[PDB]
Amino acid sequence: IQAHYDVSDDFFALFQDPTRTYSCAYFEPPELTLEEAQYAKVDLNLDKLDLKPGMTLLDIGCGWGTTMRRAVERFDVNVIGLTLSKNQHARCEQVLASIDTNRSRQVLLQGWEDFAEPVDRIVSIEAFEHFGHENYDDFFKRCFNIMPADGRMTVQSSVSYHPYEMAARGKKLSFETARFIKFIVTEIFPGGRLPSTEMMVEHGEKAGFTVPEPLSLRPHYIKTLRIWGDTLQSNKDKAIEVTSEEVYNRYMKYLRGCEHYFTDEMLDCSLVTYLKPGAAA
Ligand SMILES: C[S@@+](CC[C@H](N)C(=O)[O-])C[C@H]1O[C@@H](n2cnc3c(N)ncnc32)[C@H](O)[C@@H]1O
Repeated sequence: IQAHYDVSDDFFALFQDPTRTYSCAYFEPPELTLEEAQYAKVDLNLDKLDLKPGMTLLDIGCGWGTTMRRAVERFDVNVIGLTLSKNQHARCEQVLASIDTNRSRQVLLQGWEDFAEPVDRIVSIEAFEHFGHENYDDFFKRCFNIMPADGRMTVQSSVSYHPYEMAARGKKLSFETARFIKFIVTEIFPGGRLPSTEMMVEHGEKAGFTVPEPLSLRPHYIKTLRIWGDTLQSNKDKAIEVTSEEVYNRYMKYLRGCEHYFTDEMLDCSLVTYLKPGAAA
């Protein structure tokens, strides 16, 4: 039933930039194109990790391979990617195999639940919303355990607020946001659950990480979603012929709706850094 909501790489290409990044971009400086801003976001995350030549970076939820390839090119690291999409696995294999490097590059069709190999640093961009609340302690424990004494990880994720925090903004908007979030986690990312920033932080701490102040990316997601939404709309006829009127309308509701709730400050997007006790200063 969650399989009813699988969509082809054809469709995503009709709103995403040529890197095929499916996550909040970083418009610093403000005038960057979406493509440039996606590279800036990858850099934003990678720069937090204290990566040195010859380390192994794990990317959990590696999408179509851009983050891994950028890490190899910039940092001369080995890379391992995990994805649960067979399509993304295939594209990543092609992206990774054709990098001019001596470093090791591997993409695995499996979840973090199944991965327990030593790595030096971890990046996870907008996969965390798929994991589910019940699995947070296990996720952070696993990340802590596979890393060395100086390990670091970044996790970028959309977030909501506790229903109490929301009801402070008025009951009407609070219930309407809760419904829209249920839509995201049913029709866009089936089986998902949006965390709060507080859950992301506290679960990391319980596992033993040091957690600095999270970075809010909300204004940047506003811009990202506007550009996505404008692109899909411009590509409407193509999108419908690639899929259906149903999928097109589904993604326009998601894109326009997310832009609206981020604007209204009912959603946020946090980039959280997790530092192990022996992490560099
Ligand atoms: C919204 S995409 C983000 C992809 C990429 N990080 C980016 O910024 O474009 C979500 C990714 O998370 C992956 N994913 C979901 N649950 C996962 C899990 N339990 N373990 C590993 N990957 C997972 C999906 O297969 C997909 O690659």
